[PDB]
Amino acid sequence: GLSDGEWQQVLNVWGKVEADIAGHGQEVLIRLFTGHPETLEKFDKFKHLKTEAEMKASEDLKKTGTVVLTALGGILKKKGHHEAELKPLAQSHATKHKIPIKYLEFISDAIIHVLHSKHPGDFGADAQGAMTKALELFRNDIAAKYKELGFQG
Ligand code: HEM
Repeated sequence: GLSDGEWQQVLNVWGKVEADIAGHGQEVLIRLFTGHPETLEKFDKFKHLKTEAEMKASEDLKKTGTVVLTALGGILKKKGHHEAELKPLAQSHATKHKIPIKYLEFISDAIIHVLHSKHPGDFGADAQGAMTKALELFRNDIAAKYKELGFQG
């Protein structure tokens, strides 16, 4: 999917996320949830939050933030050689959580948003381009598995 120059960009940008996984993961989910509230309904432990302060105030959300971005970071470091770590991911989001691939689109957008926000001016045009394709690759490999399963919705 990507060139090596491009993976290079991806991994350079991921290095900013690794300096504060917890803080980045928090703001990614908050951006996802405040923007697309129907997404909050896919989590029974976040059902209760109703405001963004409460969200910001939840330590559990930070925890969930760290799990999601730790797992993502592990896939990105495989430079597209992720059949092994994505299958399980794809199977559980489809059969167990029942996550439409649109929500995966939404968080992909939420990551890009958050990176600009926390790093205004040092998330260059090339960087945005390498990162965007990486997330698209991710999402595409998941949609193929969703298709197998007929996870129609
Ligand atoms: C960037 C893409 C994402 C990654 C890497 C990711 C990763 C993970 C991981 C590692 C887990 C725990 C292990 C498992 O259940 O497989 C998890 C659970 C879960 N994910 Fe995802 N996830 C992503 C996107 C989403 C999105 C977009 C939603 C819904 C809007 C979502 C909803 C859930 C739910 C409901 C659980 C179970 C939560 C709990 O009770 O702990 N995930 N995810």
